[PDB]
Amino acid sequence: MKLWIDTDCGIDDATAILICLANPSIEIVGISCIGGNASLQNVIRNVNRTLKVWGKTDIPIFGGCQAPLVQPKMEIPHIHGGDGLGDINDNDFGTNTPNKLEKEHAVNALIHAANTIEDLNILCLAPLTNIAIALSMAPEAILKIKHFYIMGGAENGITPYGEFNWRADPEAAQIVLQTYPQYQTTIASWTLAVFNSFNANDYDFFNLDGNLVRRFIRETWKPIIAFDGGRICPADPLAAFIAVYGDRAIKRAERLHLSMVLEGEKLGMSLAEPDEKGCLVVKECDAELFVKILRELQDHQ
Amino acid sequence: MKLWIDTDCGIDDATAILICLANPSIEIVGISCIGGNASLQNVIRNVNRTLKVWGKTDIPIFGGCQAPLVQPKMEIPHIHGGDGLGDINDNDFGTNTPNKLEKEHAVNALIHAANTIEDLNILCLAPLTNIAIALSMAPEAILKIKHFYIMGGAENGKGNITPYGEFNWRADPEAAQIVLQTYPQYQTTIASWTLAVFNSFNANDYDFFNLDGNLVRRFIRETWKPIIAFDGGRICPADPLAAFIAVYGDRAIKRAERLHLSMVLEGEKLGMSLAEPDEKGCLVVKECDAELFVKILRELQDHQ
Amino acid sequence: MKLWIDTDCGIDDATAILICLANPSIEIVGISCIGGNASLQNVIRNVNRTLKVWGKTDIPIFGGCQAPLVQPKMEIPHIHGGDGLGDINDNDFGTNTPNKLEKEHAVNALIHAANTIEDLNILCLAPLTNIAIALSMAPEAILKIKHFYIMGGAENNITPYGEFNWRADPEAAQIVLQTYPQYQTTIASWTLAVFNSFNANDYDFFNLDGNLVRRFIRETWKPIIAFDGGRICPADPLAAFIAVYGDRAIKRAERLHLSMVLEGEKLGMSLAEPDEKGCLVVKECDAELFVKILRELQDH
Amino acid sequence: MKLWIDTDCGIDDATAILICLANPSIEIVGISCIGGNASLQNVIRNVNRTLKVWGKTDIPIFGGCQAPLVQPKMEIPHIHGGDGLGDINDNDFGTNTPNKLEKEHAVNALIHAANTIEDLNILCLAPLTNIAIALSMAPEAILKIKHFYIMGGAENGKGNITPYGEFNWRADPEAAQIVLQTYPQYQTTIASWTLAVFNSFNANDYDFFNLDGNLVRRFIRETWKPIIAFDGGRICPADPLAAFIAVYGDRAIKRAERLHLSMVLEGEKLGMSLAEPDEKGCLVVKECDAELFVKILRELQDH
Ligand SMILES: O=c1[nH]cnc2c([C@@H]3N[C@H](CO)[C@@H](O)[C@H]3O)c[nH]c12
Ligand SMILES: O=c1[nH]cnc2c([C@@H]3N[C@H](CO)[C@@H](O)[C@H]3O)c[nH]c12
Ligand SMILES: [Ca+2]
Ligand SMILES: [Ca+2]
Ligand SMILES: [Ca+2]
Ligand SMILES: [Ca+2]
Repeated sequence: MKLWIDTDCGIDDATAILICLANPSIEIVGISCIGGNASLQNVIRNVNRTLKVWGKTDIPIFGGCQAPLVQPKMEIPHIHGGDGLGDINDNDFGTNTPNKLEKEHAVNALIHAANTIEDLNILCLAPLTNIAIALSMAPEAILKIKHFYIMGGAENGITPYGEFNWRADPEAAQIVLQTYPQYQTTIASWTLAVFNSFNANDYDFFNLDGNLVRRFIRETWKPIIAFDGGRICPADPLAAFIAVYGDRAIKRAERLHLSMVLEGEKLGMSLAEPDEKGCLVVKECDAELFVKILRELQDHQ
Repeated sequence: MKLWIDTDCGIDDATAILICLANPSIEIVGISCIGGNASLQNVIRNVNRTLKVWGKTDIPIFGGCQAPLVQPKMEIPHIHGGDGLGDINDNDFGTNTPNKLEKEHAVNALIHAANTIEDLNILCLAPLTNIAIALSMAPEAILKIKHFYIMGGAENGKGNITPYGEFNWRADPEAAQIVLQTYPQYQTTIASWTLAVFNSFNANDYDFFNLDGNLVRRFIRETWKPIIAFDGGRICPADPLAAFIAVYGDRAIKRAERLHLSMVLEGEKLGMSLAEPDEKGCLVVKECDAELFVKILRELQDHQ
Repeated sequence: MKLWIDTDCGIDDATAILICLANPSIEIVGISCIGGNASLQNVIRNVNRTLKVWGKTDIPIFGGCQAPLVQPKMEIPHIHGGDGLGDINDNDFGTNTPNKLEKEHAVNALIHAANTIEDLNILCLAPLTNIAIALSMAPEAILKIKHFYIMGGAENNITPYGEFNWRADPEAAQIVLQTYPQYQTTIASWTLAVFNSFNANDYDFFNLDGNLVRRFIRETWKPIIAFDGGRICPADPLAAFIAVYGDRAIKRAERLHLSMVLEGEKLGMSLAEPDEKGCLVVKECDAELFVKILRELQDH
Repeated sequence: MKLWIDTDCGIDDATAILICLANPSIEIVGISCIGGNASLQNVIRNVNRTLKVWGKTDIPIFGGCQAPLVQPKMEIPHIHGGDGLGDINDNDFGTNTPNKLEKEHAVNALIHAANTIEDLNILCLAPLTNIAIALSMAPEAILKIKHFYIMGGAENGKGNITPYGEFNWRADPEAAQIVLQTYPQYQTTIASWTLAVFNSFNANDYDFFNLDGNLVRRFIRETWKPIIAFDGGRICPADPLAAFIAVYGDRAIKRAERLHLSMVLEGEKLGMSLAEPDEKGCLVVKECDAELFVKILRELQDH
């Protein structure tokens, strides 16, 4: 499976990228970077940290846009750390090295990849700002992409509070949801993250040592575990888990047509509607396989 | 003055491009196209028709985006004609020739120009689509642009396409909001629909859009004919007034205000430009030198 | 208890102010305003909004300085919406009315109050600028104040990032900490708030309706809950909770001497050192009494 | 010219204040006091002496802040004497009389003067604590001030109290940085410590600081006697040069470089003025008309 990754690489993005790196069936052809919550300069550095912590370093990193399309970024008190990646120490990992960054804008490089790579998939882990612009510049190119895997949205389960990716750039989410075919789109929603939430203190796979990747997992997740009683709502790792393992990862899903509310009190929320040609919105995951996948990426290779 | 022009080349767009074509102190470095008055393909041919009629086809034309940012499209063939240029006949002008269209997308073309052309200015005569996309991709690039001259909005709150919204900013309000909160409004000069109505002309007391004797006079007469009838004999030279201000600078303005502009992005007033006084906002032209304006429109039509 | 409140009234300021209005043992004798979460002008409006929704507008409101002492802007400008109070609609709350401002500067007013009010306590929910200036012009007046309750600093294992008040003006914080007696100071730290936070998907006390105050709390906190994964980090409300309810609110604290790092890579941080003549740094709170106090002020 | 003076009146302040008093086109509308060369309490006493010696005590005097904003009062090897004015005897000058001191704090009186007096200029001869605090409280008010004249700093990197940094800006660096980054540096002239050592006379080649015949010459002679003895008999008239520029305009200035100044509020070298070229920065006087300087220094001592 060929896969492009779009990320605002915070803590859970890095574990999601690591899930893809840990499966030999996955060839990551490029990683695009978008700002917003975490600054774009910080995202590019954190993608570099993740790839350097892993073995393979032959993946081009592209910087995209610096802000949502139109909505304000809404300043963020990053309690987990200012660098957007748990405030880890580069000297503890051997990643105090120059960051790699391609010259091409992420929008154009994504378009070229879409034009020149057959059976290209994309895993989107961030606000869809980069994707919406590429669909605007060249809808013919992005429509060649085989399938879309997106972390975003909150459908009715009650609809939990706190969905981030689409609320951060609702116009971009609408551009994606109105242009790329929803039938070819698979959603790992914030409702799914909240539904498969667990306490990391009941496990040990976020608190291991013995290799660099294990230390990375433990140190990046450390502040999230501390400040929230151990509770974890896995969003991006679940989206990578679904993109990488397919129906093996899915227990139940619902076909739903999705739209963004761009006006009024419900601005930035989503409308969902049963529709066999709509998004595949995953409802239940193989959680036993998910935590097994989380441990395996930290095994000695 | 090096100038970039972004147009949905309708009838008044083309007359604005002739104003810039007619002044030798103006260098048009490239023309970006966007849907609006008509569809993007019609705009591209309309610009080609305009350049061919004038006779200086050495200006690159770039195809922009195919739709607004988020809004559905808003073609008005009952105003600018089915082809966006008054449904003229190409045999009346000798423009039955292939159209020039460069390979590079207008957004990437404009970003490049802002990066390699010094003291670049832009004249924006159409919905804020190509420009907003380019400010999102490369703000550091587009902020290199010396000044922004934009036809759009209405500080009165009196629109055309809606009671509250001017067409270009109502056709893509998010794009209009993107420009107004990203490019420095202090380096931005606005020729609104307010200005277009205030400095409007009665086409049966003024005949400068009704001459023959040369190709330019025929082009201007035939293109403006359907829109003059649609307006009731009235001419609201919105785009030509914006080019007038960009080309002729201070001596084109009679009264202007410094106003911070912001878009109404929802509700029945979608597309409305709110205005409030601010010495760091946009120079919103209130009165143009109508006398010098008609003068330069006649001079580009003279046989000499 | 007579209480002065120094605030940059963002969203959690307004709820902290409501905790003081809801307790009959508390007499708010004056509210000073400083920039921070919002501009000084926006802070004055938001205090006016909070007092009007409650209904006890008989409180003087003074405007302070317009910037931190030495630092340039704010490390986190425009944090609680464009208006500083979650961009609420005045027409929904009936607060589109003339706002009250007093005309003496907030510094001179705090100096006057500390010189004329016996047993005056002060609650500081914002960057230490108004206080540092008044301490620099009349320390004789400010030291008469009975006790200081300050939201700020992050002490500690693990230290949560993002502390605003002392990072926004580290000189003002150091002025206060080395001039007003720390033994008469009680701290609700950013560490305490982070470790005493709630998620809207587990607790509903900021998602109620049925009267004006419940609507004010829900709408103000709404964009915080929406853009922070549901996380409610109630820093200023915890400070007010400690100031108003005292020993009932505190489960554990430590006597620590606090100073500011004013140079180097660690600019804006807080050095803590065990010291029985230092500030009372609250470490644990009665979370159950706190959630009930939040709900109590929202009763019909 | 309407002029407000902020002083830590040591010896060279008093001569500078006398420079302003001597010119009839200058209107001193108020003198604010701050700790520096000596205690605030001595500064208030030392301005009173200076006005009594001249003979015009109709100028209001305001006590300012008791300490720097952030820094400690720090070691003052009392070079201006124990009392701050060369340890002179009031019985020798007829100044054994009550002092005058206004009720208002200097910060509030400065704010009020800025809001109610047209075309007010300020002359700063001391650590800038009062001005920064008034800038903190009312930028609206202090920006109505036409021009700032400030003795302080050293754009050459050669201070006095520290090898880097001049006394007035080393004594309160945060306040000096507040003034620079809030009051427009283009409306600011600087008599630097570069300037005080540059235009520095040896006292044994002039007699303008060793005269009698009237009370003003005795005051000047007795107050400068200690400061002259410290140096190699040299005269680095820091304060008086600043007053000379503020009063006598362009003819006071010979060569002047527009430079943007900023403060090092950190590190082993603490309290120095970072100098860089800036057309919109301070007007740092580099050379003063020394001949005209000595003549007005003599004339103020006339009968
Ligand atoms: O009556 C009109 N209604 C809508 N659009 C236009 C235009 C076009 N829209 C813009 C004016 O709003 C201008 O660029 C012009 O090309 C002219 N007249 C009208
Ligand atoms: O040797 C000195 N060391 C420290 N301060 C001064 C001063 C005082 N400090 C300022 C010059 O540094 C000036 O205003 C003056 O009043 C003169 N000479 C010295
Ligand atoms: Ca993410
Ligand atoms: Ca047009
Ligand atoms: Ca606050
Ligand atoms: Ca002095």
